[PDB]
Amino acid sequence: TDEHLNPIRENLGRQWKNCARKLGFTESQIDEIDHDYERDGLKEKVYQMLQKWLMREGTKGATVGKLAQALHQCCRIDLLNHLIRAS
Amino acid sequence: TDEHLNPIRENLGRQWKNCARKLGFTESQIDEIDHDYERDGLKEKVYQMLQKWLMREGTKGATVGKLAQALHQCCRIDLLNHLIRAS
Amino acid sequence: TDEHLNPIRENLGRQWKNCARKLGFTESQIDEIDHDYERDGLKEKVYQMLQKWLMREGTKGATVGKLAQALHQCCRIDLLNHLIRAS
Amino acid sequence: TDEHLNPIRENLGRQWKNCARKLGFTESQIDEIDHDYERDGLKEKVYQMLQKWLMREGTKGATVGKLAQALHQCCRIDLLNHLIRAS
Amino acid sequence: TDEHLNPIRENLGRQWKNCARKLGFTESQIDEIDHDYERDGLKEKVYQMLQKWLMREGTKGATVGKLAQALHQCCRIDLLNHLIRAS
Amino acid sequence: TDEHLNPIRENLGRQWKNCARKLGFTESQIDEIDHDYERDGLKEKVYQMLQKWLMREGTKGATVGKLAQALHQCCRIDLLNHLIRAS
Amino acid sequence: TDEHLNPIRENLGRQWKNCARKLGFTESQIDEIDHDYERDGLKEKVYQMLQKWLMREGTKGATVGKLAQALHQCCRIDLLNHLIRAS
Amino acid sequence: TDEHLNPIRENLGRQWKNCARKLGFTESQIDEIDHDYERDGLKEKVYQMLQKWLMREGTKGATVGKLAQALHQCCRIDLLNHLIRAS
Amino acid sequence: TDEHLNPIRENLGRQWKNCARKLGFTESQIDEIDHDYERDGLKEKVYQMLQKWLMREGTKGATVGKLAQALHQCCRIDLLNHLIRAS
Amino acid sequence: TDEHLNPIRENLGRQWKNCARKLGFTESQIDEIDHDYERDGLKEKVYQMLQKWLMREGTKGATVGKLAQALHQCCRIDLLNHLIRAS
Amino acid sequence: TDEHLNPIRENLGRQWKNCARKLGFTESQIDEIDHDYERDGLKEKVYQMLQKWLMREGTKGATVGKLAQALHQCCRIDLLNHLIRAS
Amino acid sequence: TDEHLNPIRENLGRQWKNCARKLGFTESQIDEIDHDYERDGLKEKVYQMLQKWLMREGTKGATVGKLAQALHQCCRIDLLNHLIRAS
Amino acid sequence: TDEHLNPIRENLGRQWKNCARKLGFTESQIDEIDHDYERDGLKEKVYQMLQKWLMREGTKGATVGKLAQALHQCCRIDLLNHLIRAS
Amino acid sequence: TDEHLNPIRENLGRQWKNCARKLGFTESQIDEIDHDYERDGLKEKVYQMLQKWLMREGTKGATVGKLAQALHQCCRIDLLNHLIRAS
Amino acid sequence: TDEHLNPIRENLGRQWKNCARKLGFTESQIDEIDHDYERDGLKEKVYQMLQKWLMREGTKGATVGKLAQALHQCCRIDLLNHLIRAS
Amino acid sequence: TDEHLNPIRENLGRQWKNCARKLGFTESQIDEIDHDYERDGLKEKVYQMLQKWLMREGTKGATVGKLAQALHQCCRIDLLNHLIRAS
Amino acid sequence: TDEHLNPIRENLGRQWKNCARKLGFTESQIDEIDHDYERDGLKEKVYQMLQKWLMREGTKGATVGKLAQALHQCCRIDLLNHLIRAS
Amino acid sequence: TDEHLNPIRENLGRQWKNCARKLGFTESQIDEIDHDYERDGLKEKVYQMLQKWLMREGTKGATVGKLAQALHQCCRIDLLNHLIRAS
Amino acid sequence: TDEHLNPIRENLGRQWKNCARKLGFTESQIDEIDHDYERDGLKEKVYQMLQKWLMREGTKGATVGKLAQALHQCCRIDLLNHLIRAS
Amino acid sequence: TDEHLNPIRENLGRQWKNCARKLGFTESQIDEIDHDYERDGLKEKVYQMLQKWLMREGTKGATVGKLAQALHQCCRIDLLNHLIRAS
Amino acid sequence: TDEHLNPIRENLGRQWKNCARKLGFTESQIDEIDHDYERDGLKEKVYQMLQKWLMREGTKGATVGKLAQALHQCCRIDLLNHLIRAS
Amino acid sequence: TDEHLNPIRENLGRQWKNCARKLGFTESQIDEIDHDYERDGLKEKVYQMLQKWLMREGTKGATVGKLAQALHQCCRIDLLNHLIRAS
Amino acid sequence: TDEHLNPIRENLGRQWKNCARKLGFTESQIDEIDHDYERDGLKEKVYQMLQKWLMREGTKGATVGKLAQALHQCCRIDLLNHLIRAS
Repeated sequence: TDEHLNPIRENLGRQWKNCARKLGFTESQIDEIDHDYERDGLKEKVYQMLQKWLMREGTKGATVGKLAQALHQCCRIDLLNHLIRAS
Repeated sequence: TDEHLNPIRENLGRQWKNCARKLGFTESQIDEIDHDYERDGLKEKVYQMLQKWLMREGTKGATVGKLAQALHQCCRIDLLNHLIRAS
Repeated sequence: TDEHLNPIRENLGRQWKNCARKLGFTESQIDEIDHDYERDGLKEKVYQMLQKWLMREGTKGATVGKLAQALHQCCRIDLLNHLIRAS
Repeated sequence: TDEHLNPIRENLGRQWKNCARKLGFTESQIDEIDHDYERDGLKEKVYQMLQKWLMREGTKGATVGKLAQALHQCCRIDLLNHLIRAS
Repeated sequence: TDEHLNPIRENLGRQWKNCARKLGFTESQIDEIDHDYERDGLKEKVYQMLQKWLMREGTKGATVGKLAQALHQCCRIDLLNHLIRAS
Repeated sequence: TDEHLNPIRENLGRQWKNCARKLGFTESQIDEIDHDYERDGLKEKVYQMLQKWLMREGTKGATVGKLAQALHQCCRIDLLNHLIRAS
Repeated sequence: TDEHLNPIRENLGRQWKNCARKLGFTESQIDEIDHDYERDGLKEKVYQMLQKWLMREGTKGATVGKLAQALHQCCRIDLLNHLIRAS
Repeated sequence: TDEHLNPIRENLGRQWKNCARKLGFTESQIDEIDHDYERDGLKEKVYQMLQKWLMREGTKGATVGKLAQALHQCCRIDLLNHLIRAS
Repeated sequence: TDEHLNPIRENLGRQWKNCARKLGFTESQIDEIDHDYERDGLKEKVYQMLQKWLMREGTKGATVGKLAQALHQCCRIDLLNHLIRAS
Repeated sequence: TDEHLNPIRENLGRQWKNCARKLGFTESQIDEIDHDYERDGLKEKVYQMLQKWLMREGTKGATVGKLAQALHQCCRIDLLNHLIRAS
Repeated sequence: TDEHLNPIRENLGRQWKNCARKLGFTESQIDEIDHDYERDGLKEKVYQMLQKWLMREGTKGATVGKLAQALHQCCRIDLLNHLIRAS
Repeated sequence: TDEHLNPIRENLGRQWKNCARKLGFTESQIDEIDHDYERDGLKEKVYQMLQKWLMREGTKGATVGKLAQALHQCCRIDLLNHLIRAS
Repeated sequence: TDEHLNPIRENLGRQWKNCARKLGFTESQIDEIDHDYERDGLKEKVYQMLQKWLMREGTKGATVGKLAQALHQCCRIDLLNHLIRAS
Repeated sequence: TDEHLNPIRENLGRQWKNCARKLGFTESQIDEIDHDYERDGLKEKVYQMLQKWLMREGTKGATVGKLAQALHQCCRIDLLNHLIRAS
Repeated sequence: TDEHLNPIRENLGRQWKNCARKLGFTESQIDEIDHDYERDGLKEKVYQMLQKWLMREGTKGATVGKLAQALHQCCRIDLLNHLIRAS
Repeated sequence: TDEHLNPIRENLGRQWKNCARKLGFTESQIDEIDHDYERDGLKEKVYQMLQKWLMREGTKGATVGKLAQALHQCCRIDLLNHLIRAS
Repeated sequence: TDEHLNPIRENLGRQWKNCARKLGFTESQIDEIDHDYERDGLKEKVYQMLQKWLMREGTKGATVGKLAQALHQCCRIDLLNHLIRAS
Repeated sequence: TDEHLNPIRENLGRQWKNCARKLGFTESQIDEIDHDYERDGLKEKVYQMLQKWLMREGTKGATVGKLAQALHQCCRIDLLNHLIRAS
Repeated sequence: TDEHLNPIRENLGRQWKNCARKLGFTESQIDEIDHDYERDGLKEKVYQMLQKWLMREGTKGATVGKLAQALHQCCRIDLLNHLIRAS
Repeated sequence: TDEHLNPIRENLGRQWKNCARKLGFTESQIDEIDHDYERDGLKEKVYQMLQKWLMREGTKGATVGKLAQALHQCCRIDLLNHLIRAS
Repeated sequence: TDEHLNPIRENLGRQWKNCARKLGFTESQIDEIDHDYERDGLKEKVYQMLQKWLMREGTKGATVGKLAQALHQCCRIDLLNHLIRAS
Repeated sequence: TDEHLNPIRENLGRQWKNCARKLGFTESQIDEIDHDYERDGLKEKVYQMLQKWLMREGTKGATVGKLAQALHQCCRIDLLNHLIRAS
Repeated sequence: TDEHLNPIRENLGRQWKNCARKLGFTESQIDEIDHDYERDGLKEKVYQMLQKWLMREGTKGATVGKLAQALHQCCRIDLLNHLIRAS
């Protein structure tokens, strides 16, 4: 949902390549995200990384469990931990 | 049907060339879609790509299975996954 | 018959030159259809293309098999595939 | 009426294919409108799209409700929303 | 009657070939109407198409029901729908 | 008069359908003008549109005020504005 | 109004994708705006984003409150805050 | 005059949509200019934009003052500033 | 002469509207050439533009000097420069 | 004389209606020429237009000056300019 | 002969005006062919162009050499090249 | 032959201008192909480019060697290399 | 104002991250400023930090008091203390 | 003049954003220059910045004094100081 | 084949310019690929680089040996080494 | 000649705007080349820039000396230096 | 919270590597913090060490107890002891 | 594999230049890794060093033996020694 | 002022930590000065200590009295005593 | 030649700015190379620096002597010394 | 000149911050030089410091006297003393 | 393990060079440890000496026996003797 | 060679400044090596000193004799004496 993903889009930041690697993105896909949205900035790169993960996983794969696991390996567990448990 | 294809037409977007390649379009056909409907925009290009796939496949080939496979290879499984399973 | 040809006349559209070429029309015949019925529109051009194919082939050549083959090469198999098999 | 349709004819513009699709036009009919009135311009194409919708629907179908629904799906609700409610 | 047919004669226009085809005219009859009254214009062609339909059908066939059906298939239902129901 | 109408006939051009619609021509009348004088060109179509407006309005309706209003709605006010006020 | 929207069109700039996302645009619509008006520049993209928001919302939705909320979430509150309160 | 408008036609260029918006063109009119003269190029689009402004304004509105104001808001004041004051 | 005009007819091309404007054609005359000979193509439009210039100017005006000046302003000086000086 | 009128009869062509209008023919007279000699072709229509001008003007009105003026307004000055001055 | 001219009549097509110009037809003669046989179509126009060339040239001028030269300048050398050399 | 040219017509695509330039087409001829068949699309432009090359070269020039050389310079050697050598 | 902010933009320097943190910027926003304007340098990063603070706060929040407090916590009170009190 | 501006265009470089800010460009205008001409490089961005300054200022504002002041504030006084005083 | 080239298209990425240089592309060709497909992204650029290599080399040059050599010099031997030997 | 210009057309590339500026193209002409041939790519833009320079200069201006000077100022002297002196 | 962590960020200082080791940072993570933020200084390194600890631990691990234990082992108990107990 | 390389990517750290030198990277390649991924940090540099080693060596060279030898010379044998033998 | 602070910057030396402590610097700030400017030397550390004192105190706190008191407690009264009283 | 320049392109590295300065590049040209090819990396910057030197010098200036002198001043004499003398 | 500044650029070294301070650089400008060119090294920082001094001072301020004074205060008088007086 | 090495890291102290020599460190490695971590202190030097011993020895060499022998020769047997036997 | 230089790189150590001075490095070059590679350590400084000596001397100067002389003056003759004579 939009509320379940807005904090991740807004507060992920410079570690988007690591998060993408933990989310199953190949190096070529990270290169495409880095290249296509260079003109729009880092916020666009993070948004498009999350969006392309959603498109790739559909509704069956875009689960909270897999996102939580990916963020835990990425060490960015603050995002989902705050968003879901605090709210 | 119209309900089975409206979300794909409306939400496919910038990846229409990749989806067309996964749907069996030759490079010349993609060039024709890109050239003929440049004056109408990206929405028209996506609509005409889906429409020409339907004309090419008839009713025997325009099956949900082949569209699902093509979207899975295109990595745009969110479209059909949301449309069919969520609704 | 009229029922076997009305959907093709009504839903063929902008690809009438390609369909005519796959139906055995020479370039001069396509020029004559394009020139004579410019004042009546695209619907008249498509109708006259089908009608002139019928006159040229008689009843021995105006078969479902040859029309199906011509539409398959034209990639407009949706027309006959829907009309004959769906109905 | 003429006053209920003049703003739609004058201010619809480049989205006439989408509006026609939401109004029930088949792809062949859109091709005929695009082909026949290419020599007169976009204004003629929009005018003829609205006019052919009126002819197809008669007086029983050319209702404000169906036009409003079609414009809402087309996302061009500004036309009818301004014309009817503002005036 | 004259009042039941004057609006159709006056407001039918460029779609007279399609209306004639839906009214049962063979292609040769449409050719004769197009050829004989080329010197008088489109209004004469439309008038003679309606008149020849009346002569062919007599009083037993020149019914409102068949004309309404033919106009509905021709998509020109505005003519009879306005004339009969509005007045 | 001839001097009050020659610049309009000579310099109206491609917008003759819009001007005819603003002058009270029905769609069928525009179709007849477009069809009858296709063999003579656009200049003949414009001349016959103005001439048929004059015949329809007589001398009581063929006034400068109504022509000025029709040209203003058509956005072709340059014609009459230059002709009458400049000369 | 034109005065209520000119400063937003002129001074929004590189954050148009974020503003569009906060205004309810789907990713496909942002792709269409980015693709269609690439030949005209960033100013055209911003203008068309605002214009398409106006068309989508009509007069009932194109309110100052919703635009203010969208700009506040986009963090571009300077636009409307200066325009409305300063003037 | 021709000398007062030739430099504007020749040297306006890619900013023709902005200049048209500052000259009072609605979005639909800009769409018609962009669509009709796509086959002739940008020079034709600029020429037709200026020409349609002249037709719309007549001789009473096609004044140097309004053109100067429109160019000043468009930020293309070099055109008229050079043409009129330098020569 | 035929030899003095064949290279201009054969090699003028897409810039025929600009050349016609530099040759003294009004916008209505260019509209008539564009409309009448749409069915024959661009070669016919260029041929008829040159031919109508010859008819308008007679033998007293159809001079090499005026054609050279018109081509120089049109920037198509290659035509006459090659034809006359090279041969 | 026959030599002073043969080139005009032979080389006037498709602009005979415009030349007739510039020669003082009413619209009804042009209709009669167009209708009576439809079976003989365009050459007969042009010949009869010139002949009826001669009959109407007698020998006092069938002067070179008035024909030259009429051709100049018709823009077909090539005819008389070549015939009289070149020979 | 009939065999030496049937392929040219059948396969010449839309370039009949250019071929007529290369065959020595004046513009008025092309206008007469275009006007007289508009009711019969393009095939009749091409047939009558060839026939009138034969009548004009007699048997002394209707030679293979001049027809070959005219087709070579017209760029339609496929007609005679195939007909004479292939057969 | 048809089999020797169908793959080139079907799979040439966006590089048709370059292929035409390598095939000896002047810029005006490319402009005519681009302008005349804009209403039919890119497939028609490619088909007409090949067809006009065939007409220009006859049977003596439409050789495999010259087409192979032209495709080699155009860098589209895949077309003929696959068609002739693979089959 | 420009004079109230130019010294801060020009003389803030290496402590821009600390100043941004004291101004309410999240870590992701600082990452975006650091990433987007790496190609332009430190001056651009400082300018964009101040500019984005202004956009975020509007005119109601971009007060001297809050900027003074933020600079005092950042320990860069020399900037505003010199600018406002000295001048 | 071209000589008074070529050294500034050629030797301004990476400080074009600062120079544009000192020349009166708003942040949105700098964003448009940065976005539109990203595909052409830094030289194009600098050229278009100077060109748009010239268009905005006309001939009355594009003075040496204002450019010198803007370069002095930008600290790029070497450009104009060398160009004007050294030469 | 498609299976022999899909991994290279999908996993080549940011080093496409180096791979193109090792594949024999001139700098202008790399510029054309970079410019034409900027609107579609890096994936399209890589796909079109491989496709244009295939067109340039035909079936005689598009060999596994030359691709392997080019990838070895490019240092991207993982692509072909994994694809061919692992599978 | 074709051999004197083919290497320049093939190997000029991304610097076509700079070369056009050094060749005397106004900014509007560069805008027209960039806009008209966006659908065909960079190769078409370079080809049309050279072609329009040739048309503008005729045979008297399209000299090797002026092209060499323009390339020297553009810093692309490799093109002509290699082509003329090496061959 | 911000108040519970500001004194630790501001007053930790040169012992940040020891504190990071007591907080569970691997040597590679300390190397990344030391390397990435060398350009910003020691304050940035300390801030990013605390921030990355917060991201790693989420809200479940970023407890006062674990921070107190880590500071006690680091021997920097003054920070938290003063902050929490004194205030 | 991913499990055979994740500990090396995560725990290599500041000695990446030495490890790259022992892995066969030239000084220029180390410069490119250091320069390209300066904006992403040390983790990205280490990841890209390992990734580029994998691409360079393919599957035939990316063996455990060579990596073990390179780590032994680099003195970072803890990485592979722990990963492979401990697990 | 610069003259009131140059002798202190130049002649303070090894006692900069003591002077900073007497000037109100916390231990963390002294650590940051010692760490950040280790690469530039002791002169840079002293300069940055004085500069950061100036930034912290603004113009209201950077008084001669407080500096004199701080130097007196630091026992470095020679600096200010010589500078102010001797000069 | 390619063999005389490949080692310089491959092994020049981080000193490309110094080498460019010794090769006669102005600071603006180095800024353009640094800015345009930031998205492709250091290898692209070095390649484009060498390529632009070749374009600037042509074949008359791109001599081994000048490159050797430039590398000697740059202190990178290993490149050319190894390449030419060792091989 | 280049010879008057090369020894200063090459032999200034670690004291570039002190020299910049004596040359009138503010602390923010030194921060920008230190930050922007950290990726290129100390040589680039020294070169850019001298270059920015030249740009700031123009030709009127970039005098030998002021540079000599700045170096004398910086205590680096060896540079200019050797360069100018020894040579 | 961490518990088997924490007392050695915490209580080794000033004899770290002797312990490193007994642990197999070359003099250059001791110089690197002394130089790199001079800014962090003696604790960092001892920690990095132990850590680099662990990396060098892996898990096969980082045994208790070799550490005990090295400490016995170093005469610091109190560390391991207390840690292992006392606990 | 690599074997002739690895022991010198690995075992030179803290005396790298003295060795660089004996190898002909100016003080500025030693400052650049000390400054650029401070983030990587002493091993990187020694490696880059040797590497830059190799680049400066090429293959003609990077002789064993000069390195032996430089090491003898540096008093580090153990390096080369052991490496060359012992092995």
